[PDB]
Amino acid sequence: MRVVVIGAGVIGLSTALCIHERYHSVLQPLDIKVYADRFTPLTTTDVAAGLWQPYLSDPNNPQEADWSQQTFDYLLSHVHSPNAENLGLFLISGYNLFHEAIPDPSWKDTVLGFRKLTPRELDMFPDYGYGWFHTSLILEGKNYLQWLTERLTERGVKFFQRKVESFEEVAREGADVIVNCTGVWAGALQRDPLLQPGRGQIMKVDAPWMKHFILTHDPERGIYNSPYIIPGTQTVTLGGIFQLGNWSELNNIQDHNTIWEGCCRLEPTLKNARIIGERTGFRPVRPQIRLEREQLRTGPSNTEVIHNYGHGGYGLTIHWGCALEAAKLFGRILEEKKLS
Amino acid sequence: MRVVVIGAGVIGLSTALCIHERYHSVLQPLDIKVYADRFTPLTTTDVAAGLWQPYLSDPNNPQEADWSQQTFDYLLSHVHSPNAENLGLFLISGYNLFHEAIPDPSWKDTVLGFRKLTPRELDMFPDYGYGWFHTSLILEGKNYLQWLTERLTERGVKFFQRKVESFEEVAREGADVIVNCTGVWAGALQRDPLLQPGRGQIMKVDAPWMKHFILTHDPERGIYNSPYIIPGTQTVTLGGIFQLGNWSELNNIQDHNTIWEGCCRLEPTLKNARIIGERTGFRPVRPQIRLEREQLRTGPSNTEVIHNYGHGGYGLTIHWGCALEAAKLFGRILEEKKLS
Ligand SMILES: Cc1cc2nc3c(=O)[nH]c(=O)nc-3n(C[C@H](O)[C@H](O)[C@H](O)COP(=O)(O)OP(=O)(O)OC[C@H]3O[C@@H](n4cnc5c(N)ncnc54)[C@H](O)[C@@H]3O)c2cc1C
Ligand SMILES: Cc1cc2nc3c(=O)[nH]c(=O)nc-3n(C[C@H](O)[C@H](O)[C@H](O)COP(=O)(O)OP(=O)(O)OC[C@H]3O[C@@H](n4cnc5c(N)ncnc54)[C@H](O)[C@@H]3O)c2cc1C
Ligand SMILES: Nc1ccccc1C(=O)O
Ligand SMILES: Nc1ccccc1C(=O)O
Repeated sequence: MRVVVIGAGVIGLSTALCIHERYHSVLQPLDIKVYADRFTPLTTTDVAAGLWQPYLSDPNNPQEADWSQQTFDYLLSHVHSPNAENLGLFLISGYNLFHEAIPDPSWKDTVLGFRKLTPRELDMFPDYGYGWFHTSLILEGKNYLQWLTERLTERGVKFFQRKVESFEEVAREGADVIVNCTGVWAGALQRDPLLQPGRGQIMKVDAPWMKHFILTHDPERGIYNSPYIIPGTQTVTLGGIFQLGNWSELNNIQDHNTIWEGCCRLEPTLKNARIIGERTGFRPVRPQIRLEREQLRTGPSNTEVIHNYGHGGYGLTIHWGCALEAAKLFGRILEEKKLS
Repeated sequence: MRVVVIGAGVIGLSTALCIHERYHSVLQPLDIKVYADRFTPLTTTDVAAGLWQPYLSDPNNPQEADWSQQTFDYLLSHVHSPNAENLGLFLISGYNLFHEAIPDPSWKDTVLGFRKLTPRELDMFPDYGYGWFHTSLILEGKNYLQWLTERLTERGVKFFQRKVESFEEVAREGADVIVNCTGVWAGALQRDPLLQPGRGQIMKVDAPWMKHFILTHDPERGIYNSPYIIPGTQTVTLGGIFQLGNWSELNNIQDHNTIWEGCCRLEPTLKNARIIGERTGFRPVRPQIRLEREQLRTGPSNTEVIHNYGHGGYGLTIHWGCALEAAKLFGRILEEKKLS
């Protein structure tokens, strides 16, 4: 059986590994291949800080809460392993800050030690009057992609750089299954009007003394459109931009100013930080993740497509649960083709 | 009025600053001079991680509980100030780990969001069944010493490098008040059987992924004699060594192995960290801090001595309350000389 995974971000790579880790034994030849037009450092995944944190509001598909819970348990059980440094994984605590009181998130029991802030803590942030504190995880995109690439490579998975024009292009050349993990670009392979870019711009700064994350939220400006500071392993991420439907992959000087002014006000110690660089990325925004089978009938025998895209601002937060689900659907295909 | 401060660690310098800040406007010839045998890089302060945390068990002098509170509030009010970086001051959270239930310490309401560890947090630590979590502060000794020196310079305090044989010697040269801040070496000037060296050895490691402090405690082995990991601004401090009476200012290979093996069991990710260096210091251990006046009968007249030493393993934690106390005592000497 021939498998073609399109996409080399966290979704593409993690899905390919799961599939292989779960079916390499039971299957005759299991030939897996990855096609992507962009790799390891030029993907959306690369731009992400890698904070584990779902949206505050409840998901449209309750199944998404499980996928996140599963990703958190997976990562947590590997956090104190000697290899964690290479994945870019570690424990991190921090603030969520609000102007007004708001209900507890549904994930409050997934994170470590969830609590509300205390008056003395709130005094440090004059502009905010309510908030949370908890311990979570960071999975740094760049590093995790590299780790996944190495794991897959020693599993004899082959990588090809190419832009796919259509599913048929791939089916025509021999694929039995196609796993579609194309992110914000999925619309180019099949009409999906529900799918939109949530453009975001972030800054890398050098401020080793920052040990906590600080996320702020403001309903007037919307999700991830208010200042945030996220320490990485070497560098610190500064953000605050979420523009729906903007496809411009270019650092905008005015957005740069919004980041810098917003973050310095939150944390004045940043005034003396060193700016290492800036990048722009596209959040695959969709009312819910498209994780489903589609059979592509092409005359005699047809080929199987598994869609896995539309993880918006929570692809790292949820990837692993999604990969198991994709692996689960792949399994259904095997028994249908009678090969359990 | 000629003042002589002996000692250029955290106690000497801070005390110097307060006295100068509090009385320069009400005294016409207020002359201050610091004498020290060792400066800014080679003091015990330089070797301290700079974590704010008192001893678990209550202080002998209850006044010490207050001096700690004052220091914490002082430092807290300065954390989000643009200059905090210079001082090496910042917020940090972390774990205190025990093998059994232990009572809440006095200082539970001083630190930010104190709470007990939850079962899931304890699962990350196999050898420990109880613990706390909270947010505290780091004052990097090396950096603060450097800051203090700059403040004193611009205020016109003069520094001299010389080892003082006796108070008598200093009184002879015309000093009206001697401020005695001589650390563990205080007994060389005046017999003090209660003061003993608490030798300590630390390791600087590069492990930027460490965002929390981890302190372990073992009742058998004693205070600061179990592994600990404390992230600094650029570097991570590994320790776990407290030996009473030992005067050897030399790194011990066995002590080294003890630090390293203990800290790797606790946090396996360190196995991959690169070692920068290693230093030894002496905690000025005393049943309680000596902070008091003593009239020294030297000739026809008599010179005032303010002692301020014996801060054990909480010199950084407590330095600011102490310095204000020493300034308070300085105020009395002034009313009595009729010059208030
Ligand atoms: C600024 C920012 C910060 C973020 N922070 C976080 C965070 O802290 N935590 C979190 O959980 N999530 C975060 N996210 C979201 C997360 O990064 C994304 O949801 C995640 O990267 C999506 O995975 P993926 O599908 O993008 O893989 P992708 O990045 O989409 O991989 C895409 C690959 O597929 C290829 N491709 C696309 N179309 C085709 C085609 N037609 N033919 C061939 N190849 C194609 C591309 O060349 C590319 O190489 C953040 C996003 C942004 C923008
Ligand atoms: C390994 C380690 C880690 C620590 N970590 C922390 C921590 O995380 N938090 C915390 O609060 N505390 C900590 N401490 C405790 C803290 O470091 C000390 O209590 C503090 O440094 C004491 O200040 P000081 O009196 O030592 O100044 P000192 O370091 O003692 O300065 C003394 C100066 O006086 C001079 N002097 C002495 N005698 C004479 C003389 N006769 N003539 C002339 N000059 C003389 C010396 O040359 C020296 O320069 C730690 C200690 C150690 C050892
Ligand atoms: N996904 C996120 C998680 C935390 C902070 C920012 C983002 C962001 O997408 O900008
Ligand atoms: N004063 C301290 C605070 C925290 C951890 C260790 C120490 C120490 O003296 O070794």
